[PDB]
Amino acid sequence: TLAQPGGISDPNLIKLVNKLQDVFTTVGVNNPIDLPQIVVVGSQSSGASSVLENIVGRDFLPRGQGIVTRRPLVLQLINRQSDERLADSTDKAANLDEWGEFLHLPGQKFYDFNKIRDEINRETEAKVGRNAGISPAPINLRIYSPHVLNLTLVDLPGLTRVPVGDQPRDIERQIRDMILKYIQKPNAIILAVTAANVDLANSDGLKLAREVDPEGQRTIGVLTKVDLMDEGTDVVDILAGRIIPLRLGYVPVVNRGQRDIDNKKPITAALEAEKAFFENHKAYRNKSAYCGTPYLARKLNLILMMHIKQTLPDIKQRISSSLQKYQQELEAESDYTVRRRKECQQMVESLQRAAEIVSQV
Amino acid sequence: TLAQPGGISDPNLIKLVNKLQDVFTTVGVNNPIDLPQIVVVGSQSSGASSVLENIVGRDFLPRGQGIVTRRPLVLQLINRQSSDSTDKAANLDEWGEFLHLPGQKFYDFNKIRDEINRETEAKVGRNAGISPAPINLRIYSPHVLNLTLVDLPGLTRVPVGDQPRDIERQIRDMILKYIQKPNAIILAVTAANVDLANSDGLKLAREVDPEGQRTIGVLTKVDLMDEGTDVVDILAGRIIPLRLGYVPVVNRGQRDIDNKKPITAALEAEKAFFENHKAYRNKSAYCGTPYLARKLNLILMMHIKQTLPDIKQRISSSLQKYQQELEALGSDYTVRRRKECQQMVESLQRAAEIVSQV
Ligand SMILES: Nc1nc2c(ncn2[C@@H]2O[C@H](COP(=O)(O)OP(=O)(O)CP(=O)(O)O)[C@@H](O)[C@H]2O)c(=O)[nH]1
Ligand SMILES: Nc1nc2c(ncn2[C@@H]2O[C@H](COP(=O)(O)OP(=O)(O)CP(=O)(O)O)[C@@H](O)[C@H]2O)c(=O)[nH]1
Ligand SMILES: [Mg+2]
Ligand SMILES: [Mg+2]
Repeated sequence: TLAQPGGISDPNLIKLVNKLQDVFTTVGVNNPIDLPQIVVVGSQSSGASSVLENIVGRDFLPRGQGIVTRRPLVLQLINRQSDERLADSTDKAANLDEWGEFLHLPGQKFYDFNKIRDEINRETEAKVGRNAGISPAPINLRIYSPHVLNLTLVDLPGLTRVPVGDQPRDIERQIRDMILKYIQKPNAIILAVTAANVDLANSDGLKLAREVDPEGQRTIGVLTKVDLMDEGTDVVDILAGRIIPLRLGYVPVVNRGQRDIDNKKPITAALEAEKAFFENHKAYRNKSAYCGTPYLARKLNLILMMHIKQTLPDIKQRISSSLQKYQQELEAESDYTVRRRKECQQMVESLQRAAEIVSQV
Repeated sequence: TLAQPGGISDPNLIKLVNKLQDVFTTVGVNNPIDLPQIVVVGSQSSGASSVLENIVGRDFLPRGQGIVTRRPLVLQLINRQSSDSTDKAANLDEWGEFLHLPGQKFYDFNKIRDEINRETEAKVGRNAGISPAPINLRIYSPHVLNLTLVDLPGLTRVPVGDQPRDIERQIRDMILKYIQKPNAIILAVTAANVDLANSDGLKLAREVDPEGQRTIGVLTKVDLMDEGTDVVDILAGRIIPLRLGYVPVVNRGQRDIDNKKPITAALEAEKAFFENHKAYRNKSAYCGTPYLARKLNLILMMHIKQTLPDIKQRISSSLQKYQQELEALGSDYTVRRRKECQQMVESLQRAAEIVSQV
């Protein structure tokens, strides 16, 4: 189950959105909650696909050596309330409440997230072959679950310097222009991913994020590969804010190495290895709870909570002003007058009830 | 001493060049030996300064964390036959002189290192500033060629400290100055712990050497790779191929630098790493500073030998001319003249002999 306390699929965050959708319906608004997209951006092989996969909480994105992500993967998470059909699933988490559908495969359902991964590899090769070609044409994936928000996440090819295989001379500009399409949207949280085993000032993720978000208002820095740093080096000076500071700060993570991927090590054991690495390192033992994938998921949870609560002032205003109106209108008699007193009274009670639910956030 | 068999300061290479230069000057023939400059280029913190240091064979370049090389270091190695130090290799035959300190001599290569740090701070301070103004260093030794080597600031993407918004273009323009020269070997330095497609060293090298004819890829930090990864596919030529190929190396890590580990122990650690690694054990002769040194030695040897046919031609045609003049003389003036022409013919014979041996 993709339910994960603390993260973007925190049960309380789902409960909050359902409660507000019930309020909006009774007060007569189409739900105005506009959740930002989450977009990962960095140099090629910074570990972007692994960071995005960890936020979703189940494996489905191709990860490996060489050039892997060669088309945008636009994932729509869609909230949907709810056996032989899982005969020869290889996915131990596979269940009838959660599946994927690809736009390019109408009516096919993937309960097995390994098959989602296989399909992303196949659809990539169908359009751009097996010699490093890249296309801006997105692969559109929807994932249905009772435990997710209505939210878009984007995985993107990494920025490169040197064309390989079938890539043209100007591949760097083409990947730069493809990425700007997704992060120029003011409603986009930019996860600027940089490998900790390169100097931060070489980060293409940070350079691009600073071009479109110079105030650093929707950019979180992610430092991958902290386990691969030269002995006695660390990212503490970056976390302490002394080097390219970001308003929203940086989170160091340790994802699976290529040996873990080849050994098919599961996400849960990878999360436990990451906790142990940070609790046992001299330099990260201090405030170790601010290290790792769970802290990045928490940062995102809080931003998403700020977006939902950002709507309440406007709503409190509309509730009280329509409450005042019906109370004034509410000052033997005709079929009209009796019916209208009843409708106005039913309305007053809903707006009281709505006002109560909004106060208790 | 800085003499190192197999590298750019191979004693046989020094002997050969001095012998030919003595011939050219004694017989009146233009010296065509034009040795390329050797220029290191890469991303900031790829390990460029350490690769250049290892080619010279004694420590003198600032290395460490953050932005370290912040001005060009143009080193002229100059061959010179001889007549309170903290440097155990210090000797009266080998010293450095900086243009900006005229007539000061540094026998202690630690002091050379200290002076590069001080002259860097004097012009661009201690908050990451960068200048294209070179620090000009000459190193005098009986054991070196007349050879120019250049260390350069790394290419960066994001300005830090005092750096201006357009620092990337300024560093790119400063580097192109040195590698646009067709007579430059480009050492494109890339950390092995990033995918080669991210190499700024290879991107810049490809702008001036698109055919990849004068570029050696150097892969540093092979000791820092993700467990079970290796650079074998790059060494096998299957990824951005270069005529002159790639050399993997392992330099001192920051802990080695903090512990002041000497160059000799670092070269022995590198040899053991490659002899003992699953992926490199059968190919260890193609690994390390010594293989990079050998590649450079061989290129230099090809340039010297490439000139000899043209030279043999000019020597014999000069010999033919003096022989014709001498046969013209066949009275105290006449006898002196016959002797001078005879002495001249013998020089060119002798010269022709010495060149044929090679
Ligand atoms: N040791 C270690 N290896 C990591 C880490 N994160 C990712 N890797 C390794 O880096 C490689 C790239 O992982 P990946 O998620 O595919 O990176 P990416 O940036 O998406 C690759 P592309 O840009 O081509 O899509 C894999 O070999 C993976 O195991 C990390 O935190 N630690
Ligand atoms: N483990 C390991 N660390 C390396 C390697 N080469 C260099 N380092 C480390 O990388 C850092 C940079 O080394 P340095 O030689 O100064 O690199 P650079 O590219 O010249 C730095 P700048 O671009 O700022 O001048 C130092 O901490 C050094 O010890 C290597 O092969 N292995
Ligand atoms: Mg990827
Ligand atoms: Mg340097």
